[PDB]
Amino acid sequence: HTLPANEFRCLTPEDAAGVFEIEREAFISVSGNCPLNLDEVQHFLTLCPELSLGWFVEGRLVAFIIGSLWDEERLTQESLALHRPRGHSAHLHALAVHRSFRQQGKGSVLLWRYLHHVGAQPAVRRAVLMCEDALVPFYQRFGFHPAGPCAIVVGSLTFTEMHCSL
Ligand SMILES: CC(C)(COP(=O)(O)OP(=O)(O)OC[C@H]1O[C@@H](n2cnc3c(N)ncnc32)[C@H](O)[C@@H]1OP(=O)(O)O)[C@@H](O)C(=O)NCCC(=O)NCCSCC(=O)NCCc1c[nH]c2ccc(Br)cc12
Ligand SMILES: [Mg+2]
Repeated sequence: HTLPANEFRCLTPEDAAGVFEIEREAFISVSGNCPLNLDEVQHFLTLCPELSLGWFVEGRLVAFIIGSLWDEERLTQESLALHRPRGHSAHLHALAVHRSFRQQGKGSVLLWRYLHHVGAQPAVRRAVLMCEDALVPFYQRFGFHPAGPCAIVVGSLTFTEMHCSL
């Protein structure tokens, strides 16, 4: 009978459109490319929805994290489009907050909830992601440790790999 003020839940393929719209402004508008295109988000939201998390305000998505499992120490080009069911690493492919809602704890809150949520599942022993040099200190506030240049290639941008033990 009503839209909740704030709702945190795992995503489903139907949320595919919403997340892509957020990415268009968060990533594409800034680099001409984005972590996951509509098909790649549907993919992960189909095989591993439990590895995703979204914040909805009044029925609209305002923040999300899309992940999958990985089974290797470091991230590689192929990990970009894979889900290793037997992996013990939660690979965060994308983390973004809607333009009109940034700078007010949302990202930090979603990330901590995500960490505990995924860390609830005993199989998952670690969380990994790629990030721009300027966000390294941000992720360190969460227990992540810089782990050198990430091997993954994307246009001309450079990334530092971050590893967090759960
Ligand atoms: C970074 C987030 C998620 C944080 O959300 P917020 O709700 O604003 O965070 P808050 O909890 O309010 O706190 C924000 C803190 O982070 C800092 N911060 C936020 N944005 C930035 C920025 N652009 N530069 C430096 N610091 C920043 C900020 O200063 C603040 O600290 P403060 O308290 O001292 O002011 C938000 O700004 C956002 O959605 N930005 C746009 C998307 C983004 O940058 N996502 C994260 C990237 S790392 C994780 C990730 O998804 N990596 C994939 C890599 C990748 C793959 N393919 C690609 C193609 C293109 C591009 Br480009 C990138 C890729
Ligand atoms: Mg060039």
